[PDB]
Amino acid sequence: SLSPSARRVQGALETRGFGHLKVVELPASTRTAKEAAQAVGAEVGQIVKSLVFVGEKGAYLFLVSGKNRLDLGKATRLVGGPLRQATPEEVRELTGFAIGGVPPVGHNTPLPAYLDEDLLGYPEVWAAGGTPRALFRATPKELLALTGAQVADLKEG
Ligand SMILES: Nc1ncnc2c1ncn2[C@@H]1O[C@H](COS(=O)(=O)NC(=O)[C@@H](N)CS)[C@@H](O)[C@H]1O
Repeated sequence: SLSPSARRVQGALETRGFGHLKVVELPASTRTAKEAAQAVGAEVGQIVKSLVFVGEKGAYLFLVSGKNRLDLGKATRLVGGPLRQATPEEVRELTGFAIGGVPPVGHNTPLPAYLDEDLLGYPEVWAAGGTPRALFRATPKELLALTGAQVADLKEG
């Protein structure tokens, strides 16, 4: 059913012990946080954007709520060294997925991660499932368990 990249994310959820979480590849786009929320009837804040930044020693994953903008200054202080937004080419090289479908798991390398503390305000959130049509629902606590992320104030607001 699922396209390869979506199947890759579903396989990662299964491998990590969260096989009860299901990737869906929908009849409406989920490319942007706005479209993803409309596709599943969620508030945009419940959508998880998985953003990749490149640092001096490696890359980092920032899981940001769809209602927030990642503050590069805050991210830089958290990592403790310079950071720059990954180009679409670097996103593909690093994660195995392309912009619009970057998931929080299943990458070529598990990236140290940070979770936007506002995601903890929702009982369930939806993260990308590997493609611009794929999402999976999970509780914020399950997302933390899946990524090992550290909770942080990431937003510009
Ligand atoms: N040209 C680009 N170069 C680098 N980053 C980009 C580019 N275009 C978009 N992005 C980044 O990728 C983000 C879009 O991916 S996202 O926020 O994680 N959202 C999604 O993947 C949706 N599927 C909802 S789950 C944009 O908000 C932006 O931070």
